Amino acid sequence: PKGTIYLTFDDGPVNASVEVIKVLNQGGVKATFYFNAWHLDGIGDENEDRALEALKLALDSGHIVGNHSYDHMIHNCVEEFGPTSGADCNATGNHQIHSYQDPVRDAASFEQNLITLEKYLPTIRSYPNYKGYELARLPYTNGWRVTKHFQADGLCATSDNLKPWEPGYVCDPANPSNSVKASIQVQNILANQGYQTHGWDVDWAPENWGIPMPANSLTEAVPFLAYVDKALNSCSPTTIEPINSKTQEFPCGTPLHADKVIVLTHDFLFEDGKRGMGATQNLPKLAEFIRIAKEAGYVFDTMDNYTPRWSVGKTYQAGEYVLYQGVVYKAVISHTAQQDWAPSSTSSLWTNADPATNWTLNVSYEQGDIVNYKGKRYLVSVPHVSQQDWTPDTQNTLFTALE
Amino acid sequence: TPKGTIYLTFDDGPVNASVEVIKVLNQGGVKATFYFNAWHLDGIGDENEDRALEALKLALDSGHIVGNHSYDHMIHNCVEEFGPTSGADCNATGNHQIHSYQDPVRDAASFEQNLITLEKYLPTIRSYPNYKGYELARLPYTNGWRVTKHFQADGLCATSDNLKPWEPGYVCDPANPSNSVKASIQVQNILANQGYQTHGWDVDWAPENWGIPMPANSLTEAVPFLAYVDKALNSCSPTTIEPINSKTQEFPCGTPLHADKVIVLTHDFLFEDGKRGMGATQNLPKLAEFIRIAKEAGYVFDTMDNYTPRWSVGKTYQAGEYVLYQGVVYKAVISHTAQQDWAPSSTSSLWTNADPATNWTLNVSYEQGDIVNYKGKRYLVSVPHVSQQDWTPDTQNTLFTAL
Ligand SMILES: CC(=O)N[C@@H]1[C@@H](O)[C@H](O)[C@@H](CO)O[C@@H]1O
Ligand SMILES: CC(=O)N[C@@H]1[C@@H](O)[C@H](O)[C@@H](CO)O[C@@H]1O
Ligand code: NA
Ligand code: NA
Repeated sequence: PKGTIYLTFDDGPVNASVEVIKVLNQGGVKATFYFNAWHLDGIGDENEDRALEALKLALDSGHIVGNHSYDHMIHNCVEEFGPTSGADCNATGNHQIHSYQDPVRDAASFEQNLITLEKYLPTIRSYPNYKGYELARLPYTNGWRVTKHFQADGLCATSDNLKPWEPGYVCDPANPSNSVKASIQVQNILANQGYQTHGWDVDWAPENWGIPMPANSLTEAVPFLAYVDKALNSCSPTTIEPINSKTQEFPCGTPLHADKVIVLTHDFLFEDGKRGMGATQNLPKLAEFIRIAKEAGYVFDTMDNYTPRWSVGKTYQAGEYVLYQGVVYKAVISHTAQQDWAPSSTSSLWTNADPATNWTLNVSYEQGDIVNYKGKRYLVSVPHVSQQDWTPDTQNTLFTALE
Repeated sequence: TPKGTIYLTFDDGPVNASVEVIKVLNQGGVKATFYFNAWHLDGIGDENEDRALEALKLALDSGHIVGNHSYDHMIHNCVEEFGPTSGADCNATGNHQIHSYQDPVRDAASFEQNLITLEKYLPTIRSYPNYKGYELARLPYTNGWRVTKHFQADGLCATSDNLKPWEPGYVCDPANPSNSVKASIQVQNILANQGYQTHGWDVDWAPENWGIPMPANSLTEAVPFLAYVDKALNSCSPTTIEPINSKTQEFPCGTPLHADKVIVLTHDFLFEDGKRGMGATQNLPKLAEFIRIAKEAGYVFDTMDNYTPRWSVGKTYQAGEYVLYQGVVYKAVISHTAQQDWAPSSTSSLWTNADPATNWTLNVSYEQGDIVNYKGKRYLVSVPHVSQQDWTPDTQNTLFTAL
């Protein structure tokens, strides 16, 4: 394959999701849906009476479900959150303003999302493709928590002052908005709960938002495939437009990102409704894109595999990353994986490389890392692999407590 | 070798009384397990609880294990509508044990809300290895157990649909339990599928007389309570315990994991000078003395994270022995000595997953008649076997029979 494409759909489950899923199924591909469960409560200001049906269909069809937060941070778009808050924020269009405030409350939205999903579909944890507690993506934000050495934020994703299209819009990555700072904290809080978060390389969106029925201008399949070709191995998270979609410090050439393109789009762009005739005009674009992308040599995969699963029989080079039972690991020495030699907290063959900050066992800590342990912060003074006896509060030759 | 292992477990914190309890534990040189209800942090649990957050921090900093007792102790099922006054309202009626469990999905959800609230008031809590809020739980009112695949049992008269156990005409039929009890059984199962273990108790350190105006005063004295512990050692107390609503009728008497162990249940608020009596003045000395004389008698104290012994390299295990590893229960396949690189996992040849859960899972030894959930459907295990990736219930209609 010349590459791997990860189709990722945000903001479902809504009525529009149903036909999208069927197009994916007809195309013989799996995708990842980052869901907001407020649609299940009927307060997300979309056609969403089939929300539960859509959730069931995505899961029964084998697509991966991940976590986009319960309400898409709309509680930060309004004064008091309630059943009309989606409509109100849609009225004002202030989604990108003050999007993140209290990072603790905002992170908690991701856990509430789990509660609501498991309320409406009590059997959801019986699905191996339910990944709501492992894979997340922040609203508005092209941010990444993939490995210890693959993390980067969307430094101008959201704003404190005014929406980005306007004269005088200021974006300083070195001194980001309050909303962006808070969102960075949200990322860290999720990573410490074991989440990975992923941004995107290309955004399948209206070419022109100013025309009537803007959804109709979704990029046609042929030129969209052109965008994907251009993104392939080109660190497009740094070059993408608009500015609020950029990942300024994305680690270009990082090994896990090679030969891969993550596509972001939205289920709601594919319905005939308030944004245009998205079903009529866009379902065929999705279908054709899948076909021509395969013709060109691409294969489609899902985000649970973006970090490849540890696999018995495969030989690994030192430095390579795998995902095993939800945890990221990096090979310590080159070897061939065998049944009893899986990654773990005690394996000599692997170290834990989750994108987290809480002190953890079997991590290869580097000079300058800061970890949290029993409510305090510690600076790593000497590189080493962590172990049970070497806790930060008892190893002053390895850690120094910060103020 | 020690006479046995005692597990001190305190329920219904964190409250003011918890602080001095913790200090006594520390002076006694022991660790305990606190099953907390986080509503006290919100100041609506109708206790003296302005120091709730102080008590939580102290418990964790002191190395005690924090487990999950649900957010509101199911008080939402004691009143028509849950709110800031419900704790008080339920204490007025004394109907805690009636209709205690109703909608098991909502009730289970209270355990996850508990995590949100704990991680709200103490945002650093996940940096404590002794925070086990997402791994260890205990149901309100209920001597019920989800420990391993072959160590689970319910409190079949723990809660009632009408009368309380002491009221005339009250009937307990374990063979046809109350609707409240049936709901609680489903709650146990939901939690198990989220990776929780739940544990009941062997002895309950409580008023010897609830009919006086200061019942806390009659808490069993240290010496006779130690006599209760001796009595409970290896004698299947959960079956013989009184009152009837504290029984675990089908507890697996003699099960190896319970050998030479006694779990003590008590409550932080029994050690308070307050509405229940002079608990701090009279009972803190009882606790302190108990610890001292128990140790003198040859007992050692441990916590519930070790009740199922943690896997440790260099230790020898026998076929059928259980360990806990990274929060997951495993059962040894053959006699062997644990090595660094050979840890229990989903692919190990030396171990099988033996979590007390019902969702289909890799590397589990399934018995005939087991019922597993998979992608929203239920399946009877028709052919006992050890599960593997290629033998999913939806593709294996000889091993499994759809229900
Ligand atoms: C112009 C447009 O389609 N905006 C939508 C908004 O309506 C929606 O509530 C939000 C969360 O789903 O996503 C986007 O910001
Ligand atoms: C008699 C007594 O102390 N009952 C308490 C009740 O007051 C409390 O609200 C509940 C939850 O903490 O636990 C017990 O049922
Ligand atoms: Na993870
Ligand atoms: Na567990």
